Amino acid sequence: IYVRSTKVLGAPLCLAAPAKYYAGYLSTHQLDGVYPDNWAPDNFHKREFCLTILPSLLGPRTFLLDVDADRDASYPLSVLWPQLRVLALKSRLLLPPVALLRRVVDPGLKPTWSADSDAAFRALRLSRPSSASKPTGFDFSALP
RNA sequence: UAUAUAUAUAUAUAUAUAUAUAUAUAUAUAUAUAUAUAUAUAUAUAUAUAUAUAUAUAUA
Repeated sequence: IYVRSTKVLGAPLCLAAPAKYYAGYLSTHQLDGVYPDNWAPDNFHKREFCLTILPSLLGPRTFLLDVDADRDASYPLSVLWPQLRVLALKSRLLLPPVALLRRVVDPGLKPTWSADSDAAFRALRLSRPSSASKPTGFDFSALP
């Protein structure tokens, strides 16, 4: 899409032309902000599940994750939480986080077909065998 | 009364000078616009040099 303003929503915003025309018409930080979009695209892959912060029409193949905790007050879309939750509630579309670990998805606890007794379910077994020599030998700000 | 000469005044004509007005041209100054050149600053691109990082190859 071709636009005449920076304040746009829904798609990555990049310059149509080389920077020489926009220079003077725009300033440094403004000219800087579009750089990732100037070469924006990256692929998306067809696995079993895909999480997303982008809302969508709740339906037979779309679910709302319920964590049973207060939202991020600073996160701009937290205001949508009530409307989304009630719509999911009235159609039984909430998913407790534990459901994600099962081989097949179902909203519920203590299902018949699964005893939910596996090392994957036991959160107490926190393990960190892998490594990448990364600068975060530990990130002491992240706490499980 | 007359003639001739000289001086002064007045009128008319012609020439020149000066002042004022109007038109035209040229020169100079000032302002504004446009173009070109040069200098300085900033941004972007390209080339070269130096430094640092990463990857790959070879040696120890």
